[PDB]
Amino acid sequence: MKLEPEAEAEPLDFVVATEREFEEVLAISGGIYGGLDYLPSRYHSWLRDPDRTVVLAKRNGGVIALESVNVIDAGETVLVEGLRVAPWERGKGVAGLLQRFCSQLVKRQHPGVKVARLTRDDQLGPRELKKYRLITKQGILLVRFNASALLAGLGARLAALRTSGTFSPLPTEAVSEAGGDVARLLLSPSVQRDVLPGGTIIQDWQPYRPSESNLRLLAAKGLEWRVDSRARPRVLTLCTRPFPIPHGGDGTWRYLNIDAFGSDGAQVQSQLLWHLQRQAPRLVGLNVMCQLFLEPQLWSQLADFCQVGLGLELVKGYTEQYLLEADIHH
Ligand SMILES: CC(C)(COP(=O)(O)OP(=O)(O)OC[C@H]1O[C@@H](n2cnc3c(N)ncnc32)[C@H](O)[C@@H]1OP(=O)(O)O)[C@@H](O)C(=O)NCCC(=O)NCCS
Ligand SMILES: CCCCCCCCCCCCCC(=O)N[C@@H](Cc1cnc[nH]1)C(=O)O
Repeated sequence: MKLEPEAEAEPLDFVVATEREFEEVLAISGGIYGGLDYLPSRYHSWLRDPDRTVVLAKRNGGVIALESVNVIDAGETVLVEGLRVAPWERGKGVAGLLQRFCSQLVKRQHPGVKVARLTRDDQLGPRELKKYRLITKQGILLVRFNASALLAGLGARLAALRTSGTFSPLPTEAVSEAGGDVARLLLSPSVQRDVLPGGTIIQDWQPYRPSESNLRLLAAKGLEWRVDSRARPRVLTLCTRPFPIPHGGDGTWRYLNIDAFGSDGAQVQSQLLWHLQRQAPRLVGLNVMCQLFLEPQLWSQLADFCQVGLGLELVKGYTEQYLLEADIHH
């Protein structure tokens, strides 16, 4: 005897998101990432991405879940983002059904995609470690501060650290994307082997293989870069322009994401400081969640520098960003 497919009293309808559903999507997104959800600020931009499909699950005509798929890596990879189910619909298998629908959609619409990729900060259990390959992992440092408070006291803090011999910023070098410097770094095999984590660029949780096609995607985002030495690169940092996040409920918070690649902690310190100096003036009057992704063995050094040296508040303890990959057809 076979198992008969059983019907649901209220079947799910899967549809492509439009701008009209924005408010219903916010209504399912309360509390996500403790207020660091990017989707409020990014939803409308997602609707314009030519290789992205944003899928909504609906029950009785109302949105109850969302998942985005975006084809990258010259057609070989689908990046899965934003998976969420309304709190009043969780624990029923909705995320599973949505994932199953998006898997069918990708295979139908993008038959050349070979792998799925995603980033994830929850601990990998047996089931998870069985289904995915771990490409790489970065440590996550999350600190917060009032930008005007940082601006007022930073100079004096730096002077105290210099006078005491505790810290003086090491020289860093300019990186111009328009002038070709980013391509020279990211298309270098030695940079890919020795600097990038798992040979991968991670930018604001989004993984990219280091290729010309992906560099075009990065160049449209207005990133800022810094390096220790263009001639002999060992530490490369990438700052994503800050954007509003729902934390605090009051509109005063911005999210500043910095990805750091390489093993020299002193250079990560000096480059972090450079990015903070570049970004903080435009953030006067606002509050900042600053999240730095870096090689794990540097976390403690950077946490101390941020807290004690720079007077920023540590939001939480150590966690990790996992980059995971699975074959599409198994
Ligand atoms: C994560 C989230 C989307 C799950 O939605 P859900 O409908 O409750 O998940 P399901 O009921 O289908 O599955 C529950 C369990 O099944 C397990 N599971 C195993 N395989 C699964 C699969 N293919 N699909 C779904 N769940 C699976 C998971 O371990 C999951 O664990 P959990 O109870 O801790 O969530 C939901 O908790 C949420 O919206 N969180 C806020 C946003 C967020 O954190 N998203 C994840 C970012 S990577
Ligand atoms: C389903 C299609 C077939 C492929 C099979 C793979 C299934 C993967 C399921 C879900 C993966 C989770 C994706 C996600 O949500 N990543 C976070 C990262 C993040 C950003 N800021 C904080 N965290 C995000 O984009 O929000």
